[PDB]
Amino acid sequence: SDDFLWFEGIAFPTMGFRSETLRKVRDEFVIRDEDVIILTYPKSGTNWLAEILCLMHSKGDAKWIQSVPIWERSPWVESEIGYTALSETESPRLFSSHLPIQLFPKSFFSSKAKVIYLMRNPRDVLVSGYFFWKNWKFIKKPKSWEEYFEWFCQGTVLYGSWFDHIHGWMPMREEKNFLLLSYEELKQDTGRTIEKICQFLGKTLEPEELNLILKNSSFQSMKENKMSNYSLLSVDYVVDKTQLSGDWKNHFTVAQAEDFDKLFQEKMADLPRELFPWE
Ligand SMILES: C[C@]12CC[C@H](O)C[C@@H]1CC[C@@H]1[C@@H]2CC[C@]2(C)C(=O)CC[C@@H]12
Repeated sequence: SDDFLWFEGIAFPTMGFRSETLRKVRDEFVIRDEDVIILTYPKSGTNWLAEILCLMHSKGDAKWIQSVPIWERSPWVESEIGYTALSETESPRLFSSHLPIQLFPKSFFSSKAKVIYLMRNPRDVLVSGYFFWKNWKFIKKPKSWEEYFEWFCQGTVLYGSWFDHIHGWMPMREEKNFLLLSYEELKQDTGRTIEKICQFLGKTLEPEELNLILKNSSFQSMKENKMSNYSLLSVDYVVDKTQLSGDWKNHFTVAQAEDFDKLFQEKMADLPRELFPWE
């Protein structure tokens, strides 16, 4: 039946989600000014950012971060457990969300809460997305990477158009409660970033703590996490236990990348070029 949980014109996973809830989230859910949400189009960096911040509160000690699945560390409001937990939870609070602007709880535009929106080069999101979602149980699947490429360049995928999703919050980049990051700068120099974060979030830590943090927060340490990699995720969620590679240039065919360039051009043309590190 459909193969996707359609809500408000947007594809959602069947398992672990619920329309009533996606609504119990927009015209019902209550956001506090002392809340933290990592805003991300799926497969853009959430897990990392999540760990980083998680490290903040733990001030380096990766003990916690290690023995707790991220969905628990930073729940997804939109999701059942996410909502279920988030609500029966004490403040302050931190959570993730892939929701496009228009689906985000209205109670946020009133409050002053702090939201971080880590944006990532779409081409790499397309790839990572592909492999990941093709191994996700109970949802339409592309018969071919050429097909997934088609789906993505039209939005016809989970959580809608990445273009859309971006165009949606960019106009909100200037608020004092919205910090816009990007994959590039989170990798090409994890230092700055962490600064802007603790800064924007309004926090400081010992030097020997910012030390311990930096350690457990660089790519390696990250792409080596048995939590930030899901690991022990119900086999019902994934089609293959092992699947649990490469840069978008190792995946985009020359024509594709080409077509995809005329795409970003036309589509993003109404925005500041400076807005995208990646070429
Ligand atoms: C797909 C995803 C949100 C899009 C992410 O960047 C990839 C994440 C994998 C783990 C999923 C999560 C949505 C909510 C789920 C379904 C849960 O509640 C437990 C497993 C969770």
